[PDB]
Amino acid sequence: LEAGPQEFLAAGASFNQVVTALERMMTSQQRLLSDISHELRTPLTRLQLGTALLRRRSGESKELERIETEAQRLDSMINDLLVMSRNQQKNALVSETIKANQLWSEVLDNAAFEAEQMGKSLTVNFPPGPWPLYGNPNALESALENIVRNALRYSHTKIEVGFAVDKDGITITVDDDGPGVSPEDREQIFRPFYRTDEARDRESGGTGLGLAIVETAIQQHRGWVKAEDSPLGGLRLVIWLPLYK
Amino acid sequence: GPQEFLAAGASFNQVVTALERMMTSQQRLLSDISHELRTPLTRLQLGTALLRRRSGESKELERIETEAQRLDSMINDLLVMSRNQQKNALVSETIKANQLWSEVLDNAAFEAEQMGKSLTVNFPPGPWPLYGNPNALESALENIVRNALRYSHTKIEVGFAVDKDGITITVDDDGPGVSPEDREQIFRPFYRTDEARDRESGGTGLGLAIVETAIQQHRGWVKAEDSPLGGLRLVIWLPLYK
Ligand SMILES: Nc1ncnc2c1ncn2[C@@H]1O[C@H](COP(=O)(O)OP(=O)(O)NP(=O)(O)O)[C@@H](O)[C@H]1O
Ligand SMILES: Nc1ncnc2c1ncn2[C@@H]1O[C@H](COP(=O)(O)OP(=O)(O)NP(=O)(O)O)[C@@H](O)[C@H]1O
Ligand SMILES: [Mg+2]
Ligand SMILES: [Mg+2]
Repeated sequence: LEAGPQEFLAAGASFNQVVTALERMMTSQQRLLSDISHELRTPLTRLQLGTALLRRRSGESKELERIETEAQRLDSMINDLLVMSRNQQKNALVSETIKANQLWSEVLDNAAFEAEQMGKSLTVNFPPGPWPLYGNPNALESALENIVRNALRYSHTKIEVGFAVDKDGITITVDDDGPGVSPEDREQIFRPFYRTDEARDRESGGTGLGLAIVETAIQQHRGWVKAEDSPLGGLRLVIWLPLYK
Repeated sequence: GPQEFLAAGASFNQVVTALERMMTSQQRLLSDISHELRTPLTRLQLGTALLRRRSGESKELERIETEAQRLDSMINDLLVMSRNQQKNALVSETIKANQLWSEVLDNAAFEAEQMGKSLTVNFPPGPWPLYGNPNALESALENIVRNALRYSHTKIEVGFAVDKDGITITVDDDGPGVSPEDREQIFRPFYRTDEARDRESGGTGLGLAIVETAIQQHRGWVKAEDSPLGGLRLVIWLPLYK
């Protein structure tokens, strides 16, 4: 009931208070991570001046090449971590009651514009309705956007999005006709910085935070995410989220 | 009583796993990012080790190794404080100003030397007692002097002053200033002036936000002013310890 307490503040309090206290925790977690990310950049710049000065004095080396490319990996990862941190900030975390159609229509309309430009096709098999959800709108927008933007990239010609409602919740299914993901990699694709060796060769995306942002948002929103085989031949991503009443 | 828990027409068992997954989601993300950052660093460190084996010790290699060691500690912090953020940031120890900021200043001189610029410490910190989080206060000065190294044209100056009440750190640069209007704005998170957004396309704007936060949490103050050197003056004031 106190000053800076857990969700175990849940003992007595309403569900609503319970999630705002979680957001209180989350906002500081996001501040910790963005603060550590920002600071990691400075020993890295100094380290990089060190490698530069060494290459000047004793020239190129197998060992120096390793140190330089590892330092470069770190730089990219820290950059995408701050790109995320920038975005997750910029909007206070406030869970509100929001209707599925309002929440995701803009995402889908913008995805259609992007697809049109790429020369690919986006089909919405069944659109979202005024289905009541409870959560942070920006996190859930981002959750769908990451999944459809990934699909616009890895698809060969077509993308498909499909909504389904029930007394218990909403089921969002995204499909692509591009290459899939081997069944083994389907569990790992949700890990931060996990890219398949096939996508690592492409070099047209971030360090691999997209699906990590997705898994986190959806679990925090009392739902689930799954990667499956798509009937279109590529990847199927299924989001399930509960209904609020 | 008040609004109880509702996910769907689900079992208590499903309610508890949903609840566990919901609350531990951000912790797990942060510990997973820490593990993933650690592996290129461990590789980097084996590279430095293999180089020291082949061509021995060097001033340059020593720099690479100590900077790699700084990274290791911060990656460890992310992991350690991921789980418990209980009441935000709550650790503090007694530290002396000279110990706290000497490394920052020595490293700033190395960076300045590389940039072709000059750093002058008009008066250095002494054994002046402070009480707070050392990393926050290190970072607080480092951000201000690293800012001064970037935006200065040729010179940077750092000056310490002590009194019965507190410590006053003054940082100056001969580069462009900041219009009086933007001087309040510059401390906001992810904010950069339109002048810096031209010089460098976009970029982070967390530096002075980390500064304002750390100094306020440590019961002090920060100020942006006109510098006698023609650029920007940043003044940190922090209280002394009982
Ligand atoms: N539709 C898809 N088709 C094929 N592979 C995919 C698809 N979506 C995701 N993946 C794989 O899953 C990995 C992790 O997804 P993700 O987190 O979005 O990384 P990313 O898209 O490459 N980069 P980023 O999202 O910008 O950080 C990718 O690197 C791919 O290997
Ligand atoms: N010493 C300085 N001289 C001139 N302008 C400055 C100085 N320090 C900060 N500024 C301005 O204030 C803005 C915000 O400061 P800051 O938070 O440190 O961001 P940043 O230096 O651009 N990036 P970063 O510190 O790496 O996150 C900068 O983008 C500059 O426009
Ligand atoms: Mg992605
Ligand atoms: Mg800065």
